[PDB]
Order: sequence, then structure tokens, then C-alpha cells
Amino acid sequence: FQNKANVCWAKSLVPILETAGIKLNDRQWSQIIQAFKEDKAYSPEVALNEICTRMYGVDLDSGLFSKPLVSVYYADNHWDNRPGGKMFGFNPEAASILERKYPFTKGKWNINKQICVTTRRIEDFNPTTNIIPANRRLPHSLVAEHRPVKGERMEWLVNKINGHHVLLVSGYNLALPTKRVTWVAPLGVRGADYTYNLELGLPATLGRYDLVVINIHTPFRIHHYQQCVDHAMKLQMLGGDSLRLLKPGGSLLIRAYGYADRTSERVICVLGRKFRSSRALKPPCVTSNTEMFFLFSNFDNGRRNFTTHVMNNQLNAAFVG
Amino acid sequence: FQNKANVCWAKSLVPILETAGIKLNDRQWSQIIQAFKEDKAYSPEVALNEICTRMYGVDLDSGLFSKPLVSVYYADNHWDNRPGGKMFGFNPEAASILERKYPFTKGKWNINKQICVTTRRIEDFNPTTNIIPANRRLPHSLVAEHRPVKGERMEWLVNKINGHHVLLVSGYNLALPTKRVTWVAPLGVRGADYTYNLELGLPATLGRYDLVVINIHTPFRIHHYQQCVDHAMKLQMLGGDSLRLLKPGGSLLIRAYGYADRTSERVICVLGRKFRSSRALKPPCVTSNTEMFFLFSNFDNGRRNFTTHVMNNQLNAAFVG
Amino acid sequence: FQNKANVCWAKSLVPILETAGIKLNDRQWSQIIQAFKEDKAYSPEVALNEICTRMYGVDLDSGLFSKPLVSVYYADNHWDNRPGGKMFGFNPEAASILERKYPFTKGKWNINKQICVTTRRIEDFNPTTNIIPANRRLPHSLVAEHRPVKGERMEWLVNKINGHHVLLVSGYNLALPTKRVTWVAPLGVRGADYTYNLELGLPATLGRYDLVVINIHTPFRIHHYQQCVDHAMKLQMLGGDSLRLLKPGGSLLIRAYGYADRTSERVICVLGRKFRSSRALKPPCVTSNTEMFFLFSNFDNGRRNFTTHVMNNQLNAAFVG
Amino acid sequence: FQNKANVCWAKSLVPILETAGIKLNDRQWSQIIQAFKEDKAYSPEVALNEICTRMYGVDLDSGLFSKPLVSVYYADNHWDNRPGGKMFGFNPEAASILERKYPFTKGKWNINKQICVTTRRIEDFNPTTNIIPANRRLPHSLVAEHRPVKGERMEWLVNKINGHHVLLVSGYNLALPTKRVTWVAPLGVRGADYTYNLELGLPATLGRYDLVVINIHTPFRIHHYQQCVDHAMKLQMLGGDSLRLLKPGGSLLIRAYGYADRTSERVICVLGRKFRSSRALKPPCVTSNTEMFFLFSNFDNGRRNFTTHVMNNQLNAAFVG
Repeated sequence: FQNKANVCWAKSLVPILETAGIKLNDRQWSQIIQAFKEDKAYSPEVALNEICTRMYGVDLDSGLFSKPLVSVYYADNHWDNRPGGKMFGFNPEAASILERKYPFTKGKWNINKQICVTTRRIEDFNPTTNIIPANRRLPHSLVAEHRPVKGERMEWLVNKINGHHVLLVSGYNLALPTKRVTWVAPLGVRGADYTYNLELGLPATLGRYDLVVINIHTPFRIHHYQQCVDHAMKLQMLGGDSLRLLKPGGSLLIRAYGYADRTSERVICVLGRKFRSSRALKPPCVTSNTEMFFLFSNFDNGRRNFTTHVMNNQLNAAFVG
Repeated sequence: FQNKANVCWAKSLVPILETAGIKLNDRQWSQIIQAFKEDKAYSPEVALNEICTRMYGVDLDSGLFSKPLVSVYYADNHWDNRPGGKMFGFNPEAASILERKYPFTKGKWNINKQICVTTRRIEDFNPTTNIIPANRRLPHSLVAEHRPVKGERMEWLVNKINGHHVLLVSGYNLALPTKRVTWVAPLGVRGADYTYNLELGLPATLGRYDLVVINIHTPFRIHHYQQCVDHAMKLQMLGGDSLRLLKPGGSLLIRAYGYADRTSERVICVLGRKFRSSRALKPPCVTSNTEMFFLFSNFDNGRRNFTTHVMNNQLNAAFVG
Repeated sequence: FQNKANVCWAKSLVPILETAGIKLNDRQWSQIIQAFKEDKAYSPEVALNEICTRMYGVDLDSGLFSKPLVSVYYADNHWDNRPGGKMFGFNPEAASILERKYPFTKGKWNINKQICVTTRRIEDFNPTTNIIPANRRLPHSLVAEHRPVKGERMEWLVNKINGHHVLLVSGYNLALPTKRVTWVAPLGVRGADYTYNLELGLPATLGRYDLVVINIHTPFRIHHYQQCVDHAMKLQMLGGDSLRLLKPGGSLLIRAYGYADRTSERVICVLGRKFRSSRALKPPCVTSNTEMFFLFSNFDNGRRNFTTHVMNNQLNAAFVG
Repeated sequence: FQNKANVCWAKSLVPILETAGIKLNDRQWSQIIQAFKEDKAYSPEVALNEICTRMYGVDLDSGLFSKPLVSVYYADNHWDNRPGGKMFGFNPEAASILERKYPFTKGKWNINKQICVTTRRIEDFNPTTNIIPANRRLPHSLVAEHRPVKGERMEWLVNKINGHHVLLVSGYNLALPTKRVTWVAPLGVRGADYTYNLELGLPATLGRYDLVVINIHTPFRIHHYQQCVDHAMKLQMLGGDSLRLLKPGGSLLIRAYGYADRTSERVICVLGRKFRSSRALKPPCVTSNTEMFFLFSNFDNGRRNFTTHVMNNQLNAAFVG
């Protein structure tokens, strides 16, 4: 982990990966997880889903890392292996179940190889292999090819949504004359009301608003599914932290790419329980084939029954390309 | 862009100008934007307002460059055209609206000509033409003619303002015996506590102060309006970066020339929200007809309702010549 | 010409307009020429320049009305069509020359239509169309948008100019303690030394003065160019008649809006020949964006070489607002 | 002579007319001499030629008024009957000679009747009778009926004639870009360099010029001959006074109608002696059947032999119609 200052989360996983016979070099870490390459704060559990997906061709629902062997503990923007945190570790019982569906794997799990489930082979690591987990039933349609879209202005979408007091979380500002905007931006951006390291979330000190607009982009790489994976931690952090920045009856608009991966779908289920209605949009103001907006409307900080069934059908219609 | 090292911002606009049929040679770039001539860091959006004002006789509020076609992305003191940044591009819908007010323009927007709105003609570029945008309602009075003023010493203004710990951002030092001064200056200046390339802002490492004094001048050229345009980027950079250099209840004094142009007025609205009161002064210690000082008092890093209406009336009384 | 008592000048043009196939109704006359709407004395030649500018998109220098067909004769504040006066009439040779530059016009000059030469079309009359003549090279800069100016008092300008004995031609009085003022005003004004119908000039009976101050305003309408057109007849009348009200070495100060149009520029050339020096000012005591003062200094009633080149450069610096 | 201010010249003739038994009422004076009707300055000798032509059917060369009985003296724009001026009075010796050619006249000269010598009768005055004097051999052809002509612009004639410094004496201005024009006009005309009562001549104060252009019209009435008679005093005054307004080698262009009458032919003989060559033109830029221009070229203020023989033949070719 040479010349990396914010990868404590990656260090927290080496003991968990060691239980499964996995040892990743700095190049493999960089290729699998974008946040490692860019040296940014992250979660070990999220990272471990990505590593597990790439190395075994199946996400964490396979249960490969579900044996509680090694703890990961979070304490004031810093991860270590103290006991009392969520525990992970290689689970032979979960491997044994996968050996029936995949006979070739037998006795080749814990040898630091990439279990390519597609072409039934066990090869060295490859950045292009195991992008989508074979075990996971994807909640909605994806697109075969990323394509830019010369679209409409986003102001069109935002001006339709009710709420005078707006919080804009964005790299750039919008023209909203009818709205009272408080613009929050990443560090080094000028012209904003506030600047924060957005890889550490949104501070509660910002106050409560009628409309919260999470407008952070995530570069495309490899596939639609991978763009959801790369965007997942922003949903977790910015979407979750927005819950303490909403007045009663307020709304949360989030630029995103769907919830194709396990992590993104969890976040959306947590958020969906606190709003009267939750909608997945694909309006004319998108910049690409893969983009979409989550509109969570009428916040009550409640806990209602919420399934992704309605947004699944919405996104099935939205994602055709 | 031959023999220019700091014009990445200008390179970022060629693709945006190309959507509007505009192509500017190195001489036209130099004549429109002073920061290009002098080869200094800048913002594409600010520059684009100046180009749009000169080439079409109307600023960015006309909406001529509001169609999101081409992105401009800022990353570690360097601008390029990565997706995910603020997007610009020629907007025919905005042009069509202006064709009703200006019939002569029809079918002559995208031919690399200067749409002189004054004398209803379409000619080649002229440095003296389209100095003030016809669409913009100016927030306050300007002066018809620049005139020097044999005034008072500035120390007389600074000594009246409360705050013991002072940060002076200036090309030259002041005599403040009652104050504890930390003097910051442009590179190559001797006798200062610190030296920095002020076209890259003010670093947060300087610490927080009771009084911040931004005392950078901007040479006069053409008209009062143009002196605000030329000074605009200093307000954005030095005024904005001063917000992280203020202790609770501190004040920000800024030598300036008003907020006549779109960019300057935006900066002042961002700054005005963080102070208990904001005042526009024209004291005896000015060096010219066009000068003024912004006194932002009692900093709380808040976000209150702020309009320029108070300062507009103050500057209407101040600027009579 | 129903319910109009002072429009003999308009009646004098019907026969001239008839040679060009033009027939203007009372509404069209009112919209083109302000003096018609208000029912005031005027010149057919001046009016004909305005009509020609509006109907053909080019002023009288095009030569469209230069064929001597119909005379206009002036005799004791009354215009008619006696022979021996200046002659006008449609000139096909002048039209022929314009058909090369403008092919669409061919065979459509004498059909009572407005030849919009900006947008290459032939439509019915429109008050907003053909405000500025395409053929005329404007002698100086204009302003794209009229804007009021909270300025200084005019007394500050008048008190700087030498001459004890002052003639003020104005709707309102000035406070000039150092000057011996004779205040002339339009009819119905009280507090003045004399009252006269200023649309008939200034009578020589008033005597000769050291400083003559023509301080009549002209309401803004449409554009800067149009404000010069509307003010043109006051320059002609009051500025010209002031020449017999000046002692040797006296000066003539005239509130005006430039000399953008053909008629105003002629008057200024006639006046400029009689004074040692002639200056175009834009001092702090203006009431608008478009105002200026002509200062003709040191009267000798001579005839020297005079070009507008000096004042052109002065007004280029004055008007950029 | 009731309500006439400028008819001292007419009062000067009553004693001369009394010697011939003629007494003219205000209506007869008005009908014979246009300058009386219009109340303008004039010469008694010129007037007396017109009266003698109308009352006796023969001009002053008959010698009817050649007996020196009564003097007419001119002193500072005022005529009276002091001795020492030119003397006139009825001459019986001249009448006696005409009685042989006209027997019916015997003893009926001095009875205040109109001696119609065409139709051999002696009747009361008639405005239509004795328009052309029977004794006078006309120097050139006239036209039987006045007819307007839709001609060319005069500028085309003036631009052909050499001389940069031009003096225009006219009711209206000309467009002469290649010339340096000083425009003199009758009183009440605006736009001119100078205004003067042209019935009192042209003042020497105007200075000397390369080209002098006398462009005053004379309304047609009755016949061609009468239009020369009516124009005669303008030739005398303006043509004569132009001699002190010519630089060495300069030219004098005069709009006129020929020199059919005795007075006009005298003026032309006086003028013709001072120029190298003298020409009578009938160019395309005339406004009527009866018009012509005198071009006196290359002024030396000399006194050479000059006869009308050359211009007679020129005008014979010009006037056919």
C-alpha cells in the first residue's frame, strides 16, 4: 500500500482476503476498485463485494465471505480490525454449495486465482473478467454500450419539483431563479456557498431543506453494472447523509445510474422507507445512455414497507439501449 | 495558443465556441480577455461571458451558450473537457428569442462575425465594440470617464475597522501600528511575510484573522464596466478564498470597482450571505473615479437572505462622475 | 391630415411620395415622424429623410428621392409646392444601383411597401423596422440600450464656461449666481424672462450674448439613432438661430444626443465653421446614457474648414454604454 | 402708395410720369411691376422702362422719357428727387418721330391712356396689353408658351465647372462633395452659412471665390420676355455685386431666362467685359422651357470689347419652343 494516505479500509481487508487465500498487489487493488486507484475513503464491506465479484465471479450473497473470522471496526473516519465490528472470512460451507453448480472449482478456491465462472477456467487475475456476478438476479435492465446524449438542461427537471429551499451538492452550479439555493461543492471549487471533501459525506451543520439535489457524476468504465458499482459509495454517503438535511415533507433528487449491484440496491431500500413515494426517472436532461435520477418525495423519516418492484419496472422501460 | 503556458481555460472553450461558429485568433483572445494577454490562470465560464458579451453584444443571461453540448472540468489547477463538469454550447432557442428583438441577425449567428447590436450591423471583430451587454440591467451607476483622484491614505479607512489580527493581501505594505499585520504579496515582492501566486488564490494554511484586507488593483481600460470585468476574477479568487481565513465575527475589506458585470455581482451575492451586514464604501482614500471598497462585517459562515438592493443605492450615490 | 393645423410640411411631401408609389395614412405619418403626431412645424426635407429611411431602409444619400420632379418652397412659416424651391422625386437610376446590392427589390419599389433591407423581405409598414439606414456610415458610436443616469447638476458645467451674459433656452431655470441670465422658455412656462413657441426658432430681437445655452430635451424612443433623428429639428432651429444671438468671441452650449443621422451631422458642420474650436462633451451632469453637450467656443461668424473627425473620436470615447 | 414700406423708387417716378400725363393707381403699379406688388427695393430707371413699355408699347430707346426734366438720386438704399442724379421726362421730339410711324397717337400721348400700338387704339390700361415693345429688336429667340421640364440635377452642371471655393446664392442647397461651399440664402432660410436680404444685393464682406453660383428663380408670368423683365433686377443686383466676390481667374454661373429686355442686355454687356470668355447655356438641368444659365469664365476685372453676337446665336439654338 505504498504512497496511499486514505486506504485504511483496504488494509482492513488483507486479513479477510488471507482467510480465502487471496493476496492482491497494488495494481490489482487499483484495477478492481476505483476508490483505491484515486486514494479515497471507502468501506471494507463495499470493497469486499467488488473483490469477491471479480475474484470468484459471484457477489457477497453467495456467502463466500460470511464466516465470522475477522472483524472490521469503524471509529472517527478510520477503519481497523478491533473486535466488536461486522465480521467476515472465507466460508467453506458456501464454497461447497457452489462446487455442485461449478465442479471445476473443487480444491482451487484458496490458491490466489481468479475463478472465471463464465469460461469454466481458473486463471490469473484479468481486469476485464467477472464484471457481473453470475449468482445475482439483476433488479432491472442495463445497457450493452455506453453512449453520450446531447440532452436538455437539468434546471427543467429541478424547477418541476416542489420546494423553495434547495441544497445543491454538485461540482457545478445551476440557474434556479425561483429557488433559494445553497450550493455545496468539492474542495477547490470557487463560487460555492460551502466546500467539503464529499468522500467524507455531508455534514448535518448544513441544515434542513425542502429539496436536496445530489448531482455528483461517476465516470463510465467497462459496463453499466460497473458504473453503478463505482457510483455505489456516493449513494451510500451523500444519499444517506441527506436524510438529516430534509425538512418534514421534503424531497431528495439524486443523479445516479440505477441500483444494479447489491450495495446500491440496499441504499435505495434504506432511503425508500422514509418517503411517501419514491420514483426512478430517465428525463430528457441526462448526459448519457446509463444515467437516471432517483426522486424520493415527501420525507417523514418513517419506516414503511418498501420494495424495489415499482422502480424495477420504471427502469426496465428507461433502460432499452 | 503559441507561447502561452497558463491558458488551459482558453483551450477548454474552443469546442464550445465552435458550436456557435466562433473561432478566435490569438490577437482577438488577447484583446477581449486581459488574463489571456498576460497569460494567467482563469475560468472558462468567466471568459465565455466576456467572449459572448463582445461577439454577440449580450452576456450569458441571454442563454446563447446554455445548451449542454460541451463540458468544462476543473481538476488540480488545470481545465480540460472531461464529462461531468458544467456544460455549455450554442442554443438556437435562445438565438430565436433574440431574433424577434433583433431581426437583422437571422441566419448570421454562426458565421464567426461580431453581432453589433448597437449599430444594427454584422461586421468583423472590433476591440472597441460591444463593451456593455444590451440585455443586462446594470445593478448600479457607472462613470462615463476614468479620472485619477489625489486622495487620502488607506490606513485612515483600515484603522476605523475593528479587528486586531489583520491579513493584508497587497502589492505594497501599509502602516498599521495598532494592528498585528501578516502581509501576503505577489511573487518577487520583498519585505512581505509571505509571497504567493495570487492568480491561484489564497491558501487556507495562512490561518484565520479578525480583518482580511484584499488590496489588489486592476488597471483601467476602455470603461468602468470593463474594469469590473477585468477585476471579476480577483473578487472570485481572493474574496472567495478569504472565507476560510476569517475568525468568527471577523470582517473582509476588498478594494474593487463595483459589481457591474454578471460575474462580479454573483461573487458579491455568495459573500454577502456569510456576514451580518455588508456595505459598499467610496471613502476619501480612493486612487480613482471608478474605485470603491466592499466592507463585509461580522462573519458567521452562514447562509442568510442577501440581495444587492442596499449596495445598489449606496453605489448609485458613490458613482456620479 | 384630419385635425392637424401645423402639418403643411407633410402635405408638401404627398406629391413627392406619390412619385415613389408611397402613400402614408395618418397612423404611419404619426409613427415615423414624432413632429407629425404632436402636430408641430417641421421641414419636408428632414421628414423625407425619416420617411425614406423607414420605407426603403436607406437615407437620402442613396439618391432615391434626388430626381428633381416636385418642388417644396418655404415662405413666411408656411410650406407649399411652388416652383423655384428644392426639388425631390423618385430616381430609378438610384434604385437601379441599389438593385445590384439588393436583387429582391427588383420591380417592387413603387408598390407602397416597406423594403426591409436587413431581413431581405418586402412587407407592409412596421414601426419597429428600418430604424437605422444600411447605406449610412455612422459618424460615431451609439448605445445599444437607453438607461437613465443619476448625475450631477448642469450648473457645474455652465459655471466652468466663460461669458457673463447668458441666454438660457430651457423648459426650466438654472441657478447661476456668477452669470447675468436671460431665461427664454416654451409657452405656458411661468418665471421666465420671455416665452416663445420654440418650434418656430429663436427671434433675433433677444440680442447678442457671451454664452448661449440650448437646453431642450427630446424624449427617448426606440433607439439612440432615433433620439438624434427626433432631436435633429431642434438642433437645426435653435442651434442655427443662436448664431444671430452671439457677441464676438461668444460660445454656444447645446444639450443633444450626438449627430448620428444625416440631418444632425449637417447642422453641426454648418455651426462648426463659425467658432475657433468645437467640442463634444459627455460630462457628469447628463440625465441619460444617450446625452451629450456640444460646446462651440469663440464665435467669429466665419467660414473655416471643419470636419466632424475630432468630435467623432470624442463621442467614440463618450458612447460605449 | 398705402401700406408700402420699400417703394421710394416708385414715389421717385410720379413727377417723371406727370411730365408725360401718366398717373398710375396702386393696382396699375402692382400689375406692371412685380417688385411693387411684393413691396421690394428696385430702380426707378428699370421700373420706368417697364411702365413706358406697357403705357406706350415701346421701351426707353424710343426716347419718350429722355428730356432731362426730373432727377432721380440714389443715397444709401433710398431714392428721392435731388438734383445731380440721372434725369428723365417726357420728350415731345421723341413723340413727334413716333407720330409719323403711328398717326393715330397725335395729340393723345399726355391723357393718361395706354397707347396700344399693335392694335392701333388708345384705350384704358390693360395688364395683358403691350407686353413686348414694338421698337426693340429682340437679341435672341423666345418661347411662345411656358412649359415645365422634368430635368437633371444642377450639381451635374456645377461639378463640370472649375473652381474649388464656391459661393452659392440660393433659396436651397446643393450637394457638392468635391467643392468647398459657402451657402448664402434669403432671410428665414435655415441650414445656410449666411442669410441676407438679397433684394439689397450681396455684401463684399463675403470674400472672393473661384466659382460664384447665382441660383435665384423668378416665377413665370404672361410671357418669356416678361420673365426676363421680372428677373432683370436680380441680374443687376446679384450678378453685378458678384464682381467683388471673384478671385483672379474665377467664374460666375447665373441661373436666368435670357436677356430679351433692354435692362437685362445692359447687365450682360457690363459683366461680359470682365471675363476671358462668356457663354449662354441651356443644359439638361433646367426646370422649364424658358430657363438658361450664363457662364462667365476666367475673371480678370478688365474691360474688353464685348458684344452679345455670340450668345445671341447660342440662345437662338437653345430657345425653339
